[PDB]
Amino acid sequence: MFDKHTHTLIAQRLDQAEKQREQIRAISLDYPEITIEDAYAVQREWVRLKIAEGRTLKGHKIGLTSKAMQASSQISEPDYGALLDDMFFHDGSDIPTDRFIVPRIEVELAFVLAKPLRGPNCTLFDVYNATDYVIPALELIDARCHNIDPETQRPRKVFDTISDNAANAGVILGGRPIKPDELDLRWISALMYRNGVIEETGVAAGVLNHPANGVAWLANKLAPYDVQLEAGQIILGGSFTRPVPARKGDTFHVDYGNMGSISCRFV
Amino acid sequence: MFDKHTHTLIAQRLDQAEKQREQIRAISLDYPEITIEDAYAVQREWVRLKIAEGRTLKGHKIGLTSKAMQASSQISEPDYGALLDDMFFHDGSDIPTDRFIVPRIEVELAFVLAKPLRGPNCTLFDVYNATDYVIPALELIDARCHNIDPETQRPRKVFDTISDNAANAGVILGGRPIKPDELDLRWISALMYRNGVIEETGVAAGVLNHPANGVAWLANKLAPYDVQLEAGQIILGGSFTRPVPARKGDTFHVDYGNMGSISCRFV
Amino acid sequence: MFDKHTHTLIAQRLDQAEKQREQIRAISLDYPEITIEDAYAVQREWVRLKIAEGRTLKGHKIGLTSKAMQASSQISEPDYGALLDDMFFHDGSDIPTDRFIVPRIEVELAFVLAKPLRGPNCTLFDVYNATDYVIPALELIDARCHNIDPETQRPRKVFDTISDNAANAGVILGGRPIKPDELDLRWISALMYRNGVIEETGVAAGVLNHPANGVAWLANKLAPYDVQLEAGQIILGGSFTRPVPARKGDTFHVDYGNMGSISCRFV
Amino acid sequence: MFDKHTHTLIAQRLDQAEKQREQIRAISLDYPEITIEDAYAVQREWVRLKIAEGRTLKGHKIGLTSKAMQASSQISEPDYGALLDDMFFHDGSDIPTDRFIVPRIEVELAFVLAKPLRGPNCTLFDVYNATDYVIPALELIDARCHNIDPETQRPRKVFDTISDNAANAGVILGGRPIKPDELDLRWISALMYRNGVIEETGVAAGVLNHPANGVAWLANKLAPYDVQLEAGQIILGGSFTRPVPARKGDTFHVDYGNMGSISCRFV
Ligand SMILES: [Mg+2]
Ligand SMILES: [Mg+2]
Ligand SMILES: [Mg+2]
Ligand SMILES: [Mg+2]
Repeated sequence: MFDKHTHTLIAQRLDQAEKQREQIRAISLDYPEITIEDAYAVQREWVRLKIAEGRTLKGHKIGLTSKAMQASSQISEPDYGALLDDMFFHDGSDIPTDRFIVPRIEVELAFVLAKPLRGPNCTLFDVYNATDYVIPALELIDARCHNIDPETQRPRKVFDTISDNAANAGVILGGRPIKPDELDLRWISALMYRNGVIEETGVAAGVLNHPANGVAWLANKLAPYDVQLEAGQIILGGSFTRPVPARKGDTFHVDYGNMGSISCRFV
Repeated sequence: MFDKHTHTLIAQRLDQAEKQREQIRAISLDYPEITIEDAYAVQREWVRLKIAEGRTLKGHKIGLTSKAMQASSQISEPDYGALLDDMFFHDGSDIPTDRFIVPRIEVELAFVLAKPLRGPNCTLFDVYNATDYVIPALELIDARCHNIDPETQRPRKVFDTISDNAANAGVILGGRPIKPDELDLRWISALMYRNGVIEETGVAAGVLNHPANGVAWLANKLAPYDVQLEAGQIILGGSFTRPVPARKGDTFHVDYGNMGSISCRFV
Repeated sequence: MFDKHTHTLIAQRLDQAEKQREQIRAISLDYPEITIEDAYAVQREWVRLKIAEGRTLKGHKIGLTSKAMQASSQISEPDYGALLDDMFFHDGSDIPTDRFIVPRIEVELAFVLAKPLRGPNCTLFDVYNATDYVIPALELIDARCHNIDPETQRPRKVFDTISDNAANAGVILGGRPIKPDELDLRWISALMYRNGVIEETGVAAGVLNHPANGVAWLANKLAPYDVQLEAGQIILGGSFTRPVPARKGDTFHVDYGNMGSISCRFV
Repeated sequence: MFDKHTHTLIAQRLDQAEKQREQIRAISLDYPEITIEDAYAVQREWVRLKIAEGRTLKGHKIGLTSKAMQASSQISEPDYGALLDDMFFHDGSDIPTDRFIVPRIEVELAFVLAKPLRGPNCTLFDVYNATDYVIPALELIDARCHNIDPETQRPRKVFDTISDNAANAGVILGGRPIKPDELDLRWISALMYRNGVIEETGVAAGVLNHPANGVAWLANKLAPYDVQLEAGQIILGGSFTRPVPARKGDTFHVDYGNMGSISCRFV
C-alpha cells in the first residue's frame, strides 16, 4: 500500500484527465503493485480535491453489480464511487457531450435517504427503514484511463475503475417517486430507447438480486473510514442494463412502465 | 443464385457438421458470392433432408430481432428458421450437452397457432386472431460453422447463420399458457439464471417493439414460396436477452414472473 | 442432568466434529440419561465457545414445527438453535460443500425484529408488533452426529440434534421483504427446485398453523434463562418442506411466487 | 409377457382381494418376469370385469407425478389407472373405512373434459382447449397387495401398483369449479388437515411442473390401445402432497384457499 502522497499524485492526474477530456494510461499499468485499498484511497483523494474546488457530496453509486463483470475483474464484490452536485442533470435536459470523453448511459434505481445508514451490520431492512423515496435514475459513466487491447481480459482494470471514482460522470433522475414498500422493487423493468429505438431492456432484480442490496453493502464498506450514508443523500443502486454509448445528437428515452420515464438529449 | 446441386451440397455438409458435432468452415468463405437468397435456399434443402430422414415440421423461429444484431450482421430485417419435432425438450429436462457444439440459451415467447397465417399483408391483428396461446419458450441455439476460421481468422457472416437453419437446435416450452388478450405482451419480463446467478434480464418489447410482430413478418416472408404458418404450429418470436452459453453441469432457470418459469439441466 | 464441565466437553467434541467434517457418535448413546435440558445446555456451551472465537449472535431458528416431526422425535413441542454471523450466505452464492458433512436445504420465512421479544406471555400479536420485516429464508442444516451408530446401528435422537445446535449450519436470505401486515403470511407458498426439478413444495401455514407462532413460542422458551429475542435479530420460523440433500454440483432455486426467490450453488 | 388368460386370472385375484379386504402376495413376487405392459394388461382386465358387473368408466387418474416418486418406483414416467362410478364420494361424506384395506388420502386437481383428447401429439394446449372446468379433488388410494412380503419381507414393486389399478379406490370432488384460464393453475395450493392438524401442504406445480401436463401425457399413453379420453370424463392429474393414512374416526379437511375446500370423515 502506497503513502498518501502517491494517492494524491494519481488523483491529480485523473483530475487533469477529466478537465482536459484526455485519457491517461491505465493506473494499474503505471502502478503494477496497486491494491484495492490504494484504489479507494486514490478515489478518496480525488473526491477531496473536487470538493475543495467547490463541489458538494450528494450521494454515492454502487457499480460492478453483475456477477459476470465481477468474475472478469480482480475482485469478488461490487464497487462504489461518490456522486457530486455538478454530476446531476435535469430530466429532459440537454447534456453537453463536450464535457465527457467516452460517455455511456446506464439504467438504475436511486434511493433517497430520509435517515442515515451506518455500518457495520447494515442490512436491507435498515435500507428500507431509512429510504424516503425510490426513484428511477440514469447514470452517465465515463473513463479517464485508456483501455488498451479491450478484447483481452485484464482483471486489474477494476483498480483503474475504482481509482477513477468508479467511472462516475453524470446522473439524471426522473419518473415516479415511490415509498420503498409501494411495490416489489425486484420486478421494476425498463426499456432504453436511443434515437427512437430500443437498445437495451432489463429488470431490477439483475442488480444484486434486489436493487437495494448494494446500499447496505455500501454503508458497511464505508464504516471503517468513519463515514456513513447521510440523510438526504441519493444512492444509485446499480444498472440493470449494459451501458449504451452517448454521442452528440443522441436522444435517450427510458421507459420504466408504471414507474415513469426519463429523457435527455446530448448536444 | 447458385444452382440446385450446390445448395444440396452445402446442406449435406451442414448436416454432417451437426451429426458429428464437428464445425465446418464458414459457408461465406468457401462461397464468397453467396447471397441471402442462396442462404435460404440452403436452409430449405437442409430442412428437406432432415424431414426426409424422419423428422416433422412443428413451427418456425424469428431471430436477429435486435438493433445490435441487425447492424453487426449487416442486415436490415430479422431472419427465420424451421423448428422440427426432435428439437423440443420437456420443461425440467436433462439436455445432452454432447449432442451440441456451442449451445447457448435464449429467452422468448412462443405463439401456438389455432388458425393458419398467410401473407402477404399479414398483420399483428391477424396474429392475435390466429393465436391459441402464448407460452414462455427457451431457444437453444448452436453453430455448425466456425465463428473464426482456422485458415484466415476471418469472421462468420449472416449468410452462414441463415444457411445453418438460423442457428436452430433446441426449444423448451414451459410456464403459464395465456390467451393473447389476457395481458399486455409487451411488458412480459424475465430473469435468466444459470447455476443460481442472474446472467441476463429482459422485457418482451425488446423483440421488435412487440413480441408478436415477428410472426406477422414471417408469414409475409413465406408468402412468395406458397408457404403459410399452419394451425398447430409453434412460432418463436425472438429473444429478449443475449444468448447465454450452456456447458455440461449447468442448470438454467428462467423466471418470467406471473408468466411462470422454465428450467433445464445440461448433462 | 450433567455437571457444567460435561456440557462444555461435549460442546468441544461437536465443535471439532464441525471443524474436521467428521461425525462423532450420537451423544445420547454415550449419555443414555441425557435430558432435553442437558441438550440445550450443551448447545449454550457450544454457542458460548463460538462467540469466544469471535463469532456474533445474529438470531435463532425454530425446528420440528410439524406434529409429524415432533412424533418422530418423541417430543411434544418444537426445538430451537442459535444463528451465528458466519452461517449467513448471500443469495446466489457459491456454497463450499467441503465445509459441511451431510447438508440439506429447508424452505422458511424469517422475521426481522425491530423491537425485542421477551417471555413469558409473548403472543402472536407481540410478534407482529415487534417484526420490522418478513423475508424468505433458506436454512442449510447439517449433522455432526452419526444417524446410524457404527457399533449398534441405533438411530440418532432429538437430544443429539438439540445438542448439535439444532442442526444449524447455514442461512440464505433472499426475495421480497414485506411488512407483516402486507398480506396473509399463512398462504405464502414455495416450490423448491434442485437441478431444475421440483423436489418439494409447501405452504407457510404448515409451520405451526402460522409461521409467526414459533417466534412467540421461542421468546417464551428463552425467558427462564434470562434471555430475550433482541432487536435486529433474524428469527427463522420453521420449514414448510422436508429438507432436501445438497451435493457438490447442485443448484437450488426456491420460488416463493410473489414473495420472490432464493438460489445458491454447491461447489 | 403373459398370455391373456393369466392377465384375467390375476385381475380376478385382485378383485377378490378388494371384495374381501384381504391383501394378496405382490404379483411381481409370484411373476418375477412381469413387465409394465403386463401390469397395464392386468389393469385393463380388472376394469373390464368391473364394467361387466355394471360399473361405468368415469375417468382416469395419473400417479407417480414426482421425479422422486418415479425414482423410488424405478420408473422414468408417471402411471395411470381407471376411475369407476362407484369410487366417487360426495364432499362431506361419511366414508366406510371397512370397505378399504390401507386407505390413504391425496390432494389433487381434476380436469373435467368438454371434448375428447386423443394421442399421439396431445399437448398442454389441447388439454386447455378440451377442459370444461378444473375442480379440486381428493384421491383415496389403497393397496390390494402386501407391502412387505409375509415369506421374504421383500417390498411391493411398481408392477404391483399398476396391476392393482394404480392404487385406485375413491375420489372426492369439491370446492370451486373454474375455467382453466381463470387463474394460473400452477400456483393453486393446499393445506391437508387430518383431525384438525396440518399433515401435509403442497402447490400444484409439484405435479409435473403444471397440473395439466399429466392429462396430455395420458392421452398419448392410451393412443396405442385405440383408447382416448372421452368428453365428460374426469381426469385426476396427480397429488401435490404425499398420501396421508386414513383410519376409522379420522376427519379430513383440505383447504385449497380461494379454490375452496373438500372434507370427509371415516366411519
Ligand atoms: Mg451505475
Ligand atoms: Mg431465438
Ligand atoms: Mg429450519
Ligand atoms: Mg392420485
